[PDB]
Amino acid sequence: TKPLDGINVLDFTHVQAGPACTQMMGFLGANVIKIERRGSGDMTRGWLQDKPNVDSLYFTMFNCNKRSIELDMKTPEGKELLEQMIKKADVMVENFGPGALDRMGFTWEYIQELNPRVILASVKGYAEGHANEHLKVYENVAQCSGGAAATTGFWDGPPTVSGAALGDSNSGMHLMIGILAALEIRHKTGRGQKVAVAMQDAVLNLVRIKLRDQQRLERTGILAEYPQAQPNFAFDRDGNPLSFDNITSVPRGGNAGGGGQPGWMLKCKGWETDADSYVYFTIAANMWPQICDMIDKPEWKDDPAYNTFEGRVDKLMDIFSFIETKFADKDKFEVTEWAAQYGIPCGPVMSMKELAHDPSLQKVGTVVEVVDEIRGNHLTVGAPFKFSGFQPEITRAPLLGEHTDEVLKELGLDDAKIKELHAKQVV
Amino acid sequence: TKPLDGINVLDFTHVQAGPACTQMMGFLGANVIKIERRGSGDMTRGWLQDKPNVDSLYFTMFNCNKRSIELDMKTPEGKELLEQMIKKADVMVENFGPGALDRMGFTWEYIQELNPRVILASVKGYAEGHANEHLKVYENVAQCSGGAAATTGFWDGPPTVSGAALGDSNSGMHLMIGILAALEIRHKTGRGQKVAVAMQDAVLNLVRIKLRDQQRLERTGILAEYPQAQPNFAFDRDGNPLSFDNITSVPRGGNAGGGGQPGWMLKCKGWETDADSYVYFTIAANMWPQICDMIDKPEWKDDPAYNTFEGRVDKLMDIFSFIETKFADKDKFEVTEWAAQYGIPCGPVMSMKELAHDPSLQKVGTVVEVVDEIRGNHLTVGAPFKFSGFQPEITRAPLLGEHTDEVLKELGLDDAKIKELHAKQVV
Ligand SMILES: *SCCNC(=O)CCNC(=O)[C@H](O)C(C)(C)COP(=O)(O)OP(=O)(O)OC[C@H]1O[C@@H](n2cnc3c(N)ncnc32)[C@H](O)[C@@H]1OP(=O)(O)O
Ligand SMILES: *SCCNC(=O)CCNC(=O)[C@H](O)C(C)(C)COP(=O)(O)OP(=O)(O)OC[C@H]1O[C@@H](n2cnc3c(N)ncnc32)[C@H](O)[C@@H]1OP(=O)(O)O
Ligand SMILES: [Cl-]
Ligand SMILES: [Cl-]
Ligand SMILES: [Cl-]
Ligand SMILES: [Mg+2]
Ligand SMILES: [Mg+2]
Repeated sequence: TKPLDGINVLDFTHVQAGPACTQMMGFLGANVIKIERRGSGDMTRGWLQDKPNVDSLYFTMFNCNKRSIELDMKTPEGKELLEQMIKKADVMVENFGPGALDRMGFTWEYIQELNPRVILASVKGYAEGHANEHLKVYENVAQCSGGAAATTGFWDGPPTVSGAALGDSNSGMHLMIGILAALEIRHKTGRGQKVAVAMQDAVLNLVRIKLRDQQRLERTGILAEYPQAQPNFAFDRDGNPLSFDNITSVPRGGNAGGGGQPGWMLKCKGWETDADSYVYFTIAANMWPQICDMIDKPEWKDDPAYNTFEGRVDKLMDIFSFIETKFADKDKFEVTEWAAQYGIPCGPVMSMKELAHDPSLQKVGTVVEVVDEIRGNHLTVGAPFKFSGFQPEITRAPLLGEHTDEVLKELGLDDAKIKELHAKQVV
Repeated sequence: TKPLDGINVLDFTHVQAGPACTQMMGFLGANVIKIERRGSGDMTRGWLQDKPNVDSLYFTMFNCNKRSIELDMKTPEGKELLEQMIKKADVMVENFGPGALDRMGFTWEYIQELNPRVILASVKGYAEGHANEHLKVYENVAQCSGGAAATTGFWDGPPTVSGAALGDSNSGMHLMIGILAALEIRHKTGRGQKVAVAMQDAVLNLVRIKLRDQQRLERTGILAEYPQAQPNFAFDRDGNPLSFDNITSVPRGGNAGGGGQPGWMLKCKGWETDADSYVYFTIAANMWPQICDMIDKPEWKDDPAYNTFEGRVDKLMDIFSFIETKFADKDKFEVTEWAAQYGIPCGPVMSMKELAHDPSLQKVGTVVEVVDEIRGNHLTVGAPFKFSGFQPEITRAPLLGEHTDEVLKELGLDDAKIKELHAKQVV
């Protein structure tokens, strides 16, 4: 019915990457038990709160479909409690620092002894065996490590961070592939495995297209689809010309097409006061006649200076600036509608306000209103994969330690034994 | 044992999103049969070739661990071949336009009729049910649709695309989670499902943090950690101080942290001639005196308006401007090690030439040199998930129609039938 019905997940994860993974597993039916430290819990509970003493949207948008237990794991009685939980678990997920889980006496070797079928899944900054294996890494450092910062932004500006979570959430989704892959192994062998994703590596996987460019750049000396390939277009902050004559590593291309065909971010009406009043407009090679029709340049259809990719290289940025002139009195939706008539790939820059209140995204289950009778309802992002015979049922994030007694009951413990654990301050 | 050994994948995909999913399935041991159009095949083959009449790096880096068959599906004998293949398939993957397989006679109900166990996996632009259900979307258009472009870049510049493939490869990785999930459903129900990932939703999943920020902004009217919330720092195009007074949708924050822990991108030695001579510097609350030890400012530990997040989030660009001054004579690696002495989270902007030839990444199998005896060797990105009981074996991408007869012989067709299919121009 739901993909991960009956999968028990022992969840040690905190902050963004790990919780993203286990929340999505939760959305697909997994039984997720969140192990948190006493008093404070996941640090996201108290970061960027919109209301004092209420769990922040940081926490609640990453921790739906979970239960929370409190546990001091650096105590003898906390360690025997884990062992019982590990024996019930199908998957153990963690994103502590590199040596953290081993130094608690729960090495992969010992975990295998406790439960032969359990999968250990971890997110790290860098892969095991890497020179930076032992480093603690945060979102933007991870983007810098994996090639994304170097290849994002403008030639005359700094390396630029992406607003998308290429380090954290991306690494969590990659780990989900790892976990589900290990579940498929287990069907054959009957044994669990260890799966690990480095944030640097998850970033690199998405920057594969720029490793393509690096090799083209080495082999040929030029990237013809880049703005710097147009003579006399790009300059540094001191007015020096930028060209591929002197470029040996993949440059920042502004709003160039990347893995798509050539494109640019073009202003629409009201761009001076509206930060998101833009479209992205693509010049696909086989759509040049249609573009010529749209912008009333019939003379450009038969001109070899304009009618091939190769002819347009010395003037592509001039072509985009001319096209942009046609959008000066039209908003982004009107431009997108106009382009659609011609079959030209083109779409608006959607603001976060526009996305948060879009009826379509709520219709399809991608933006979801979570019912939270304790904190008030909030929006979250649902499952991005849609299935023919399954619908996620998203439910609110747990309060700290809300299910501690509930899970101890399930472990076999009776009332008196729980009373002792509370008294010893282990839970 | 590899996770997807024995999984037959009937692969119709082209360009990036679809092929990234099936390649990665191939890396995990899947049997990927790439259906390609006679005489031309996947568009990437001729897309920015570095060598005339040799398959491009775009093709080779997205199509390793696959076999190629040429097939004319708009013929009666071709449809008969496809039906035999669909009966052997575990997963069918496509990124055609809406209704393409329907128009070839292969609706879902008919696929189910041929094979009740087969999974049909699709990438699309917008989710089924969306108002933009049929708009064409690729890479940067999808980045614009899902909120990433709006929230990436600078307040006084345009919405900015990520160099990371937030649209294409990210959707492909998300589809891989969907496919593995549908394989888990099948273990219980014994039936195949449809699973689909829309590019917009794949992008939205990674901008969950900005949907958090949009709700915070709506609820409180301000985002305290954003540059626009700092005392006279962000200036609009007209050279006047910015603030959240007229900001109702999540703005662009340049190189800010994007979470609970502030940061900025800082220049290192050689930045005027080396575009990637930078470090990212993160102020994490749990090592603030450590930063004060490195920066040699002991007055800020004692000062209450410097030692806490609430106190420090109005001196913020004043602090980064200061720290950058003493990286003036040091390269990014020297600066990173100098910070690492004090346990500070500081990391270098890695260029693509550094990443392409980094020994560590090749040691861990994240950057892999592919032995390609036909075209000459090339680099690619490997599997970002590392497993304890399994190693991917990456093999070169197929020539067009290289495995046609090999695949036909597996369907059980004789040498007479195969040679007349060539003569009939079906394969
Ligand atoms: S997506 C952005 C975050 N990046 C990652 O997910 C990458 C992996 N995570 C990390 O590198 C670190 O976890 C980061 C996120 C950098 C935070 O660093 P911390 O300073 O918080 O270091 P740890 O997370 O490893 O935690 C420190 C020690 O605390 C112990 N601990 C946690 N929870 C408990 C409980 N419940 N009970 C007892 N101890 C607990 C950890 O074991 C760890 O122990 P050390 O021995 O001190 O390492
Ligand atoms: S990372 C972002 C990357 N950006 C891009 O990819 C932008 C460029 N993309 C494109 O131009 C198109 O998306 C391409 C790659 C050309 C794919 O277009 P389609 O989705 O239409 O796929 P096809 O070109 O392969 O199909 C065209 C029509 O022909 C039918 N068809 C496909 N393959 C075959 C074979 N082997 N045999 C017979 N017929 C085949 C399709 O069903 C399709 O039919 P329509 O009914 O016209 O849709
Ligand atoms: Cl995230
Ligand atoms: Cl495109
Ligand atoms: Cl694609
Ligand atoms: Mg050069
Ligand atoms: Mg006209």
